[PDB]
Amino acid sequence: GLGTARLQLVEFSAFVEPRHLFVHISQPLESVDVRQIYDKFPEKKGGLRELYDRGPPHAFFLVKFWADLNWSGGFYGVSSQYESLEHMTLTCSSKVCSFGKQVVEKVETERAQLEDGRFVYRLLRSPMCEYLVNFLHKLRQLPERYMMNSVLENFTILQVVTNRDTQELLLCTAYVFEVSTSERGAQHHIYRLVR
Amino acid sequence: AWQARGLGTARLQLVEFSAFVEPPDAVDSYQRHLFVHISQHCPPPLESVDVRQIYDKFPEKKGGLRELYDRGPPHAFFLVKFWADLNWGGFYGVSSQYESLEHMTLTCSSKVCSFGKQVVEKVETERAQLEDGRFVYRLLRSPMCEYLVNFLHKLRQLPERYMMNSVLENFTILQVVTNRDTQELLLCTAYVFEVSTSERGAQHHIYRLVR
Ligand SMILES: *CCC(=O)Nc1cccc(Nc2cccc(OCCCCC)c2)c1
Ligand SMILES: *C(=O)CCCCCCCCCCCCC
Repeated sequence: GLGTARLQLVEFSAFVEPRHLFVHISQPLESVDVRQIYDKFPEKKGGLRELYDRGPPHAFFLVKFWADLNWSGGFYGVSSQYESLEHMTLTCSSKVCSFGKQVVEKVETERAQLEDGRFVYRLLRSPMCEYLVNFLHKLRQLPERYMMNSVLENFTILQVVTNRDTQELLLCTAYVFEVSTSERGAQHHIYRLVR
Repeated sequence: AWQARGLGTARLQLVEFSAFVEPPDAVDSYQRHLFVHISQHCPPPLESVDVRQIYDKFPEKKGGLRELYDRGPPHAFFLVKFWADLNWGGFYGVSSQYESLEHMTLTCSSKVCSFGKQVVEKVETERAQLEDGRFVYRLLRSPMCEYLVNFLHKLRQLPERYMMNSVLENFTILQVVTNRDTQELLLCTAYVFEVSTSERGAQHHIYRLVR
């Protein structure tokens, strides 16, 4: 699963409704060397290189998305649902990167809620960046999915989830993107990152 | 009249804004340099500028001035013209404080734009802190992201003020403060820039954006 003893992703969708899901995770994982994807994110402070060093290594995951772009709007949303057995306040940083430069950093806070003898963190129907909405509307124009893939090889997201009070890193997920077909809806493959 | 006297509405007032750098020496004898600074501690109607005149200086489609102005409310839109002081490996930071009569979760987006295209964007949320009968939203000492720090380091090495001014002619910043829960826009500030002259520190002029 995508998670640690301390925090687990329970669900993630980005979608549009005027529900079409561009990407959806509902909840022995393969390994990939983090060195392979250093040049996908900025090398300054808050870079994958210097984040993995600080540890803990077991908290770093890669998610590859085959996004469904078959659907001017519209409400454009992200929904995330995390859970834990300990009571925490989360800070969720999302850095949208184009050619390894950060073009958007979005910083959210979510306080734990008690539900069925576990703590849930609901960041539901958060409005998508104006930048992603515009990018999506242009991406959908492209005549060929090989062109959509060419444009996405340079487009990445890094989401760092911290224990607010302690600053302890809990989850670091790198996201990479291609496009799926219609008959073959959104798909993903979650990997663990190792050095 | 109900025309703004400062940068704020009845729902949300800027208290203080500043971009600064603290030299490494700051730990020994404290000092900070203000690139720009707005203080509305203790206060005539503001002047008006037609938002159409600056459309092409900001991004387009979703979250471009024209669409933001279209969604409204029209009284929440301001233009700040900064004369930045560029005469100073330190700490580059941004501090903002807003006040409200009501309890809200604010979302704050800052969009750095070059020739009118979005380049770099920072989005933060701040929950209300209830103090002396009113709520305060404090976003103090946000690290300046590395694009603005590289930009400042380059701009300051230019041989001539007129060249700094020509570069800054195509450098703008759009700030949208929304009620995170309801999505209603509270405050939209467009920033245009020039250099000030070494002996004059940072200065600013605030305008109402009209149409
Ligand atoms: C570098 C991207 C980023 O994070 N920018 C950022 C972050 C928080 C707040 C702001 N706002 C802002 C608004 C007006 C002026 C500012 O700096 C002035 C320096 C430029 C003078 C030439 C910053 C931006
Ligand atoms: C910006 O508003 C922050 C959003 C951060 C999470 C985005 C998750 C991925 C978006 C899915 C759509 C991309 C398909 C190419």
